[PDB]
Amino acid sequence: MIQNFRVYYRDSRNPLWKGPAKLLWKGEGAVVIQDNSDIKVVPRRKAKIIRD
Amino acid sequence: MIQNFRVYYRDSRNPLWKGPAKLLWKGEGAVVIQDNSDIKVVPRRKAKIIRD
Repeated sequence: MIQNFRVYYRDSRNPLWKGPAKLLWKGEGAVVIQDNSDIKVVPRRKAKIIRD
Repeated sequence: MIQNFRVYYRDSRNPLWKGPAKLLWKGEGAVVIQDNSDIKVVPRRKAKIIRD
């Protein structure tokens, strides 16, 4: 369903949103995305997916 | 491709393998699995997926 969607995520002690990570997984209330070489997971509530 | 595969994962300071978490994502060298209610990610090298 997805290919290249720019996902942005917030931070605990950081209000601003994080760069457009690479979409890897999107199911439950958490989303898995890669910022560069490492894969991170952030709650869907604190994340925002977008289309390139 | 997957439905209900029992995934086991090792730990840093723990040699033994962790319970059969729920399979959520499996792509790069990391695998996303849920132990109960929270979702965790462990390197494929330190993980082992299995069929129920």
